[PDB]
Amino acid sequence: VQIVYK
Amino acid sequence: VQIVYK
Amino acid sequence: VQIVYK
Amino acid sequence: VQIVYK
Repeated sequence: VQIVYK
Repeated sequence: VQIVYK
Repeated sequence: VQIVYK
Repeated sequence: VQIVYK
């Protein structure tokens, strides 16, 4: 589970 | 579980 | 983002 | 981001 908001 | 807000 | 493992 | 392991 890898979640990136950018 | 890796979560990044940027 | 709703992730469920069961 | 809701993550549940069960």
